[PDB]
Amino acid sequence: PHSHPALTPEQKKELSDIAHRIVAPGKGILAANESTGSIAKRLQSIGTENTEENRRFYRQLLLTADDRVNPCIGGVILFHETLYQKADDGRPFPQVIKSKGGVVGIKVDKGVVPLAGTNGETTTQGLDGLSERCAQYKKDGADFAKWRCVLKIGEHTPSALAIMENANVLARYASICQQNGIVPIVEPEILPDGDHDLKRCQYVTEKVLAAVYKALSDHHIYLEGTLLKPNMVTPGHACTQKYSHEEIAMATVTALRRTVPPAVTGVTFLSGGQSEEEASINLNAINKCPLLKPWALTFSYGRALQASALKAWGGKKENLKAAQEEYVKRALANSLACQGKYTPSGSNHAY
Amino acid sequence: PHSHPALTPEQKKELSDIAHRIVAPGKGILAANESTGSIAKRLQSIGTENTEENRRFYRQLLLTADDRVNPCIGGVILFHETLYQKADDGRPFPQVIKSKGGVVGIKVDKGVVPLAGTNGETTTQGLDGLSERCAQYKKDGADFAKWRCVLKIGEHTPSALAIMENANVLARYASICQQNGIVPIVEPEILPDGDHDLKRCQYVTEKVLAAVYKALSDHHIYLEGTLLKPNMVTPGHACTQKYSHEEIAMATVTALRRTVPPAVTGVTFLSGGQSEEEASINLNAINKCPLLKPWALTFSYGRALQASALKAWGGKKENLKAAQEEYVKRALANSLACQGKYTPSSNHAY
Amino acid sequence: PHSHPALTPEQKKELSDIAHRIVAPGKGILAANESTGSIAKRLQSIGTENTEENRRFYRQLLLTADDRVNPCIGGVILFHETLYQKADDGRPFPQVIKSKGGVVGIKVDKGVVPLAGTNGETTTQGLDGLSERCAQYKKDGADFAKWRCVLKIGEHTPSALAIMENANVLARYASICQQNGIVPIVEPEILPDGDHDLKRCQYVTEKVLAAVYKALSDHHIYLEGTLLKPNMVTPGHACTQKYSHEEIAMATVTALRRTVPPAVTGVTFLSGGQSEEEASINLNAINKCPLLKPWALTFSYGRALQASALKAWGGKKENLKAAQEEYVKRALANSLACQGKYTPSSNHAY
Amino acid sequence: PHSHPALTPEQKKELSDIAHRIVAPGKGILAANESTGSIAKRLQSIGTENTEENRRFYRQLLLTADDRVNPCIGGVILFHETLYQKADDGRPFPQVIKSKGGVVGIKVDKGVVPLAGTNGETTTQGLDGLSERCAQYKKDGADFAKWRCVLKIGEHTPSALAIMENANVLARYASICQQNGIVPIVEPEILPDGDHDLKRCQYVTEKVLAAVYKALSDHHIYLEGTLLKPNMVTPGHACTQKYSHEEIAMATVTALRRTVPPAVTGVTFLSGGQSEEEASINLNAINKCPLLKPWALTFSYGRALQASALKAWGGKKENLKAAQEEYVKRALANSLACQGKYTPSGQAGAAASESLFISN
Repeated sequence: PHSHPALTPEQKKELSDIAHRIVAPGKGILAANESTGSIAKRLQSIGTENTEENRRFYRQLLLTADDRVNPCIGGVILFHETLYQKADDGRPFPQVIKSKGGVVGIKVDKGVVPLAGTNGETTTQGLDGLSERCAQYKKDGADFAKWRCVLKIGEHTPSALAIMENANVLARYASICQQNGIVPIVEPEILPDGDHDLKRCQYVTEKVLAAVYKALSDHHIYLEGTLLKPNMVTPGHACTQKYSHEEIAMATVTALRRTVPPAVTGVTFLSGGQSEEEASINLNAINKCPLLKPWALTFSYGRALQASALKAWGGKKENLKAAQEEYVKRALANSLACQGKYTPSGSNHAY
Repeated sequence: PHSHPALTPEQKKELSDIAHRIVAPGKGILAANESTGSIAKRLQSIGTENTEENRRFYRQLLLTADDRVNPCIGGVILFHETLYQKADDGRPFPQVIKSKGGVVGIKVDKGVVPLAGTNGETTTQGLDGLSERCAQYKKDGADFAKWRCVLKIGEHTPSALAIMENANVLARYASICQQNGIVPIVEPEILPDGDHDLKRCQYVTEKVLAAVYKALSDHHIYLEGTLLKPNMVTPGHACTQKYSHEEIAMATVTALRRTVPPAVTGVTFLSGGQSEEEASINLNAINKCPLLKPWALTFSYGRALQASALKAWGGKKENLKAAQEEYVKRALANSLACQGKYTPSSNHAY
Repeated sequence: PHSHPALTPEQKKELSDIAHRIVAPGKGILAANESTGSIAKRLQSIGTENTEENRRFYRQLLLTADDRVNPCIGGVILFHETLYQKADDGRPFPQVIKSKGGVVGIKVDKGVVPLAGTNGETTTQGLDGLSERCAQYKKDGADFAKWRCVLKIGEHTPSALAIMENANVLARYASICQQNGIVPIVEPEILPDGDHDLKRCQYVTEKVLAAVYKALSDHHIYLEGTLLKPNMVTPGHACTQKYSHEEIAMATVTALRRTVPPAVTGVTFLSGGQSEEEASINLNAINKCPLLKPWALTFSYGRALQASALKAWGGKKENLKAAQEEYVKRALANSLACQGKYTPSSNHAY
Repeated sequence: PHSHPALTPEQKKELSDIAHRIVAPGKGILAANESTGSIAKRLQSIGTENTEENRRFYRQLLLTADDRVNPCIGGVILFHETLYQKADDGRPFPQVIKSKGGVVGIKVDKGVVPLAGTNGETTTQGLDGLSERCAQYKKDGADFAKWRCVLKIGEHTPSALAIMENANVLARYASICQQNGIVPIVEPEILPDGDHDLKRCQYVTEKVLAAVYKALSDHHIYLEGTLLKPNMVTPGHACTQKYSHEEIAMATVTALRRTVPPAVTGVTFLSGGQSEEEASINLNAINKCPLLKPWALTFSYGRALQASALKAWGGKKENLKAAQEEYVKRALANSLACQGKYTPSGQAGAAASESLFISN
């Protein structure tokens, strides 16, 4: 019942200011933190060798897009490797990102691990030496981080243990980050896999987020200095019943309104497999939803921002312009979407 | 991880509509649910015998004030006895309240009890047969209820047990209420007793509300069909350090923003021993706080709406008009306060 | 992190002494606490009008059984009504029970209530005014009490809410009891209904008991002054796989060993629908189980001690001695069973 | 509410068999898993240079004591470095340990880290890549592991958060260990630091253990395949009120009886700064405590088994036999203590009476 301030007023101000700049009106996040193993399949989808130079060239392609993306990109999440690479002109990538008005982010978790005694459920590791890593990343230009936990809707999942454990590890990660001037993006992703319907996803999301915020509270997390990266509430991939973007928006916004304290600076949705256009339309519908929303509702897209660019590039240098144009187009669409101003041209009691 | 809908879309609508009517813009709650015991000292101070007729008369005095209070009062909380009494014109009090555009509320808890193994901490009882009681109160005109839990800031309080237990019982009470079409006002009051400062009260308030909402989630409570009746965040009653109404407002709004989901329809502050003017001024500063507030921030005052009316009445029938006049003045003042339109005459530090 | 003794050394000794007397070697509990409604079916099966007189006579029949039951019965659980009734010779039933060497117990819960948002799950009510009731019961002869929570094994049950809520209410009941010199029998019954197998029951029993004891710890419960009344670990009633009594014993003892602290004075198993002979044979196997058991493993049988007696009686006073003989036989059988001396004539797999 | 067996019957048998061998009647654990930074002051006190060779030598001194310790030592906890060192004869230490009938253990936690927002409280790290580390350690001779969590008694500690977080990480560590055939020793140490009395320590120990076992249940831990390494229940090191060995034993056994499920195979007490003689005497009293104890109550001493040895060695190779003799003496005494058959005479020596307490 006694307070022992985890953060000073100055530390809180820095964390809060960073969080707000990332999700400022019209801005979202480019999630380009795919690891070597993760970026492997993506590079082969266009028949390109998975070398460090090709990964540098590709990341450079996205980060050096023209000034049209500047007002669209509030932040860029990078993988460790990319944080220390440089553009052709010799500029460190984080410098490139900042010069264009973006805040630099760094993925810091070390992947999921199986939870014994569960039906294929996992938790996420990466807390060991995390404080030292955050201190170093901060010094090297990063101001926010990302940690991904994965939950799955199934027969007996997410289980009580999976929910409690993932919620608890996120809080620890958030706690260590804030001690080092790093704004933590809390990502409790509920996979869309399965034949469950919209209300099932909404129910689970509601229970997951309630657990997440109780954990953050127990660990004394400064919410104004954090961001939330949740899945949108949608039916399962194999769901037979069809839903409109308006229903997906209502279910998503309702789930958030029932669990996310208004103190949380912003919600940056993951695209989780949605097509580029689908992810944009949904985000737009979410922002159009006729319910009060006390936090910024924007994007933190990986696939939803890179699909076309990757394809347009094909691993050929001559395609650089064509590839960047594709990325710029998605950046613009989503910039409008997080403001509910997107257009193809450019009963809540039932929830 | 499986849903078994506690409420149908129809029941949700009913609860949500009720909650919104109670806290509609510029409206607040008159808490006149004092038991014979708590009202005892009130009437005693004014040398008035605590009879059933005197209590009926006094309640009548408040409930029948002129229409000027209509836009100020969204709801009135009554004690069992009063829910079944009638005004001089034969009109039962619930009807009197409704005809004035107010929703009828009923106190349902059965008081605090001691938690063994704690330093004077308590939990609250009253769950036994609560479902049948709610169904009957609903039939008799009540659309919302009140249940009060009490927590205290001390050397070792509130303890983990007290927070968890009080949070859990509030959830049980809320669950049973919603099953009977009654909007539950969740009241986790943290007493102002003690010499702790503003930051301490904010800390404890944040921890208690986080516990309350996690409990309500575990029990499948429909937040849109509930109201929150918390203490404002203020320094202890005996704190040597002094603060401004703006600091109290900032502390209060910050604590709420960090713990109360936007889905909660409204927050109805208890006065907790504050003077009538102080309660209105703080409520005003709260609504003027330069932070986003996704819920109505109004009042559910007992003492802060009756202090002057009770003294003006003095137990004399010929002082009826004068007594009501004082109540109206406080109703008007607070109606303006919950909108930030009342005039008596660096948030990172929180 | 700071202690505020819920009990004094004297209060502890009293509770521990009572708890130990009830489960002394060779002794068990006769659960005769059926309410008018729960005993209705039983009386109907024998075409006997459910009147206070017939109930009084039936209870008298059991309580006045000959001295052979004395070393078999350490305690007797009564329903409120019976605690205040007298034998034909005028002796109050509590006095009759005590004159035969038994401790008097009383049921104090007020039945189960539905938990909104769950698949037919429940919690139990009865805390309101419990302290006052316990003090009164203590004064009137009772030294221990019983409170029944009910959980069910199903596709989604018991849920996290049900397990948590039932464990918490059991802890509240336990605390209140100990504050009044009453030994609480904690009964978290997991129904045998369903087609689940033995390992499913064991898993669920382990999870429920782990929850029960964490709750008792959180509420500062003096374990040495309590008793546990759990279900034995068995397959569901509709399960098609067959098991031996040795397997039921191994699963039951393994589950208890993994969750019940050694400090718990005793485990008094409910018969939960098992026949008289089955309940005795299982209790026997449980006591002969190779594993080390730090607590007494006896009975707290209702149906398993009355089946044959109720039938031999048929509501006919002429069958008094025939009926009592049946009860006496089961009392003797179970006394031997709780010692592993009854005869009707790879633990890593758990 | 549905089961998904974390372990097969075979895995359970292997884990249970290991746990029982470590705490078999009369047997205890030698805790020699001090890190270079930890064993630094130890070697410093005896003017011994903290080199890898000196550490290797000192560990060999303990591990190669004569056969009299065989019946006394059920297990030996080692530090990563030592697990891969060899004795003068070329034999890997794990083999030396096994040849003497002991089980090899390995310390796997990566130390304590501060819990933000608390009054100097910590949690412990070391879960990253623990699964792979355990599989490797297993292949290299280790059959059990140790992970240390540290809690402190104070005005506001241990806090609800510290208790919950530490109990949770211990459970994660135990879950990963059991998945790799490694028996985890759960160590939730409540420091003796402070002026609190006996009942205060008992109260805190009871709350901490209840939290630890609830977490272990939540994480589906096989208790029979685990060991508990707790602090004995004693007054604070600065407490004015004095207590007898019988009272300490009573408080300790009572705390354990109210929280530790009978399924737990054994409790291996940490000496926590107690002198060698004090640790042995208390363990003896604990085993003679009248109350029923469904689990083996033995030792897992670090300081309490090495105090006299270190002093007798002094870094001098010529004092090998002298040093080992002191170790053997403490091992024999504790072997009897964990059987409630220890009765000091007066020859222990001033080194076995010195307070091995170290503030934090």
